[PDB]
Amino acid sequence: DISTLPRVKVDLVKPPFVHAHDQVAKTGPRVVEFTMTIEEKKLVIDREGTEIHAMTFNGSVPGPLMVVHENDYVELRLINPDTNTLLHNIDFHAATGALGGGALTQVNPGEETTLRFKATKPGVFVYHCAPEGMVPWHVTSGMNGAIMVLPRDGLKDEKGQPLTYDKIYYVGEQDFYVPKDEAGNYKKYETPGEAYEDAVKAMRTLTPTHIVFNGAVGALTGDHALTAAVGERVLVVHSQANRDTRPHLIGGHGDYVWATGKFRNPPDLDQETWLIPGGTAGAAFYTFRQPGVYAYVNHNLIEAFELGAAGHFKVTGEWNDDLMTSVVKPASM
Amino acid sequence: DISTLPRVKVDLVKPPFVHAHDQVAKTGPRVVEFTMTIEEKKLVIDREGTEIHAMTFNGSVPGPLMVVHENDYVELRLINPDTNTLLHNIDFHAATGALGGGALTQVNPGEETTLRFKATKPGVFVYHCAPEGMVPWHVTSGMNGAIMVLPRDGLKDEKGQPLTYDKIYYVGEQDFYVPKDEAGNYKKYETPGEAYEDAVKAMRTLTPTHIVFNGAVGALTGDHALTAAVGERVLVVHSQANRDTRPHLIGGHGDYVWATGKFRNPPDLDQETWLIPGGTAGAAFYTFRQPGVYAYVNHNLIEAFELGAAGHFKVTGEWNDDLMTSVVKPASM
Amino acid sequence: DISTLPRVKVDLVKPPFVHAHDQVAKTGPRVVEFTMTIEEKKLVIDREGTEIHAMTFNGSVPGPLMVVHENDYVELRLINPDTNTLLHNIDFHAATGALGGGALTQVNPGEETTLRFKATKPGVFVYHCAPEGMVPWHVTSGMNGAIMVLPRDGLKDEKGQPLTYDKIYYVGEQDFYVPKDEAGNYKKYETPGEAYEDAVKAMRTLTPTHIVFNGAVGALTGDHALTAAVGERVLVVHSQANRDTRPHLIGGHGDYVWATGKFRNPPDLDQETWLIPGGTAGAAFYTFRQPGVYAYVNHNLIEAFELGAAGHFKVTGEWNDDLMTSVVKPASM
Ligand SMILES: [Cu+2]
Ligand SMILES: [Cu+2]
Ligand SMILES: [Cu+2]
Ligand SMILES: [Cu+2]
Ligand SMILES: [Cu+2]
Ligand SMILES: [Cu+2]
Repeated sequence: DISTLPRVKVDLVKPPFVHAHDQVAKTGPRVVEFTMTIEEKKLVIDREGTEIHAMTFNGSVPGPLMVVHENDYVELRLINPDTNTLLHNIDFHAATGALGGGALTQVNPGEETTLRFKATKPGVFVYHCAPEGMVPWHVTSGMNGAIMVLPRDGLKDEKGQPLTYDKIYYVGEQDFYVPKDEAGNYKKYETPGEAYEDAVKAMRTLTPTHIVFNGAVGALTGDHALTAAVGERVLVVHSQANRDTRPHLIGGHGDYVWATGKFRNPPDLDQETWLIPGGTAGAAFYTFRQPGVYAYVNHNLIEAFELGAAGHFKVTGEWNDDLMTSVVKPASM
Repeated sequence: DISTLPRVKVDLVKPPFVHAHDQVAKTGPRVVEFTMTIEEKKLVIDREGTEIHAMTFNGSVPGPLMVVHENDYVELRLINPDTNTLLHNIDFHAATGALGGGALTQVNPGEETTLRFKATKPGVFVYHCAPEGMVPWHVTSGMNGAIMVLPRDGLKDEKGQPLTYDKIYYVGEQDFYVPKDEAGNYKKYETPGEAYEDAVKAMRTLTPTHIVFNGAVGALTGDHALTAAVGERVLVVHSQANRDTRPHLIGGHGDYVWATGKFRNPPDLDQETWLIPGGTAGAAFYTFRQPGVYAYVNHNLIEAFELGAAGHFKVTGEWNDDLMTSVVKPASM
Repeated sequence: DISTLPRVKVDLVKPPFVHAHDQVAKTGPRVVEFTMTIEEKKLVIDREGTEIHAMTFNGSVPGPLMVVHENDYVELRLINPDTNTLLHNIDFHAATGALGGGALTQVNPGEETTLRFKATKPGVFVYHCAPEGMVPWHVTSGMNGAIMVLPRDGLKDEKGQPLTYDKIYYVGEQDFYVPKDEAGNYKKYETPGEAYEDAVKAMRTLTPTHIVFNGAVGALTGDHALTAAVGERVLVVHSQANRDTRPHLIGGHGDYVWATGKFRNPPDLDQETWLIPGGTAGAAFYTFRQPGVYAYVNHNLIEAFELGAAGHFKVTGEWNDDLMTSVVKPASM
């Protein structure tokens, strides 16, 4: 049976970008093959030069977004090169059995493995490393991403009418817990293992030191802001593998939102802000109507503006005065 | 076009009360005009006399609830008198473009401005101050309120049948982060600017020192409890601009609840408790069936009973023994 | 009227197990009688021997799950024996009036009382102790449980088709706040009253020291794991009386989930993780398709793996290679 199915290999891209795919399936079920390489590396996460030992899927935080269709088979080749120091694995919330695949994918440095699972449920799911005994440490070190399982006939609104996006971006939100000394300065370590003991004490406080989008404070700002034009329909996938978040598009809305990200449920309409539970991926669809800069944020404003959970969208087009206008510009009373 | 529309001026009232309005629109689209004055002031928030420098819209925490209908135009005149010390602005989650209006409304002390926006989506939304670089500080100092955009034909249940409330109250929940000395006593400052540096460190802990309804511990209790009678349908609008909350009416339920507050979605039925994400306003409708005192609370009971998130409802009418009755009054075994 | 109704007495069982009942009602409305005895006792909650003074309903944390049908009358006899030291009461979120029954059930040691209330709304609700002035202290000491009010015709899916479970388990999640000394070691006390003052300071930090299922770290693991077989439909009721949680079944899904637990609402489909607000009970239905061990967890992985919020399910049956298979077992590159 599987023997007889067609197979296509897909090369992943760096977040916030997503690999090429079809919204509405043009072929029947296939075996979609992906390859990911584990990369343990130093990453500076803020302006002051704070550095951490990140554990990544393909060198990025978050790992890349995989896109398949309902009932396709996902075949993943996972490589943990000998240059790494730790054992890793992968658990797909999209999969059924063996701890999402975690129990079948344990690889020490120098090993690789190939897992296959059937994508039976449509929606966006989280995938993350989960080694027995060090689960939270690997997850909060940036070792998580997401996979989107699109219905074979694309997305639909609450009335069952088609929703087609022109652009899609993937925003992975990460909570970090950097160990501190007595005065409050962040610690620095030589290898991941040296950090271990302190990492555990830092996590138990339940208070992140940083909460960032795409691995660093300011990662999606300035020259890296997400782009769009007035009239374009944009799908924004957002994941949080360990902690709750509440996305909000400043100056806009989530016209159609699947906060818990499962496509067999009708979406929520006109959301100002929505709650994505830790350990979940959600998706919001919106059509831009005004040009300018928009701030995309986690709406606990301290987490957004003090801790790093903020990104930008710079949109082009003509301003619509019917929607909004300054009647009297700021001036002396 | 707008030139030709009728205009009505509306005078706002102090929360928990709401200005007069029609549920079902009796006229066509209008330009609804409001005026708000910014007031920086000292406020004692608890029993022990803890004082803070509140930044308010119209002198209250939360700012007043504005009520309009879908497709009306909201025209707001914002005044920042010369007696204030800081720059402020306003961002409406209900609006489209320019950061909800934040980028078009920056006024220094002594200035005013007039913004107009079209209310295209029905529901309850949050509005708040959001000056570049000091967003969380202004929001957590009480500078936020809400606006309700009612469908032109009023509220409806999941089956599309009309829901008419007899009373409406607005509950604004506020998380405060008062700076403390080494022993844990709260600090006091002369002006808002003197507090700034410490405020930022207090917020980063992510742990509020107080969480209150209507600006103070006990604000909605005793002589200030909300009132109703058995048989009255009450709509309770609740907002939280920065942090999640989970409202609950002790001894009652939320018969119809729009937890994320957007009226084009059918409401959730018979809720015991519901989650309102930080940066959102929600609404719950209930019909009183029993008389007596009810406690309205944020259901993290530590936040409610230790931190200040608790209010009362005292309802009049006849007791119904079919619903509840004490068969054997407390007595010695 | 009530005089004329039939009455059945039901003996409760220890969580995670549930007392015998009918899903679809075979008789008409009845007066269902229950008896609960309050038990103040020492409980060691972790591996290191940390001990607390738990306040329980029937000797367990959580208290037992009561199951009735919509429109039955619940008659509870509550006994607070003279061996206890504190005043207690009970508030049912399922009931209407008198603070859920809290104001009608105050019993000092040596007293008992009998309350009756009509179960007008279907769903799973939380019930908990709530004495004026010490509400959070009694709740966070383990004094809470849940009650399920089933529709007279059983559970249904979003299309109104019947959902019948073969097994049902009750998982009560508890956040504990154990006082610590300067070095971080947990304190020990002789009686509940001796703990009081310190308990209040510990709770105000808003950071639990332990978050457990069924009263202790590891309570639902090893020889106590929940059991099932491939093909069995399992309903898992989960409650959290004070704090938000986000359940997740590792290696599985929530096929039908009522996150806020009210049965008149259609369930959410294919959830990976769902949010249950503090002060609420929810229910998830799932059909096992793969054998093996599954970890049932609160998906903030620090709370799950560091703090104690983790349990197991060991399921029997044949492995399905179509759903999942290891194509290449972990080996040297
Ligand atoms: Cu790993
Ligand atoms: Cu997971
Ligand atoms: Cu301001
Ligand atoms: Cu905002
Ligand atoms: Cu008690
Ligand atoms: Cu309660």
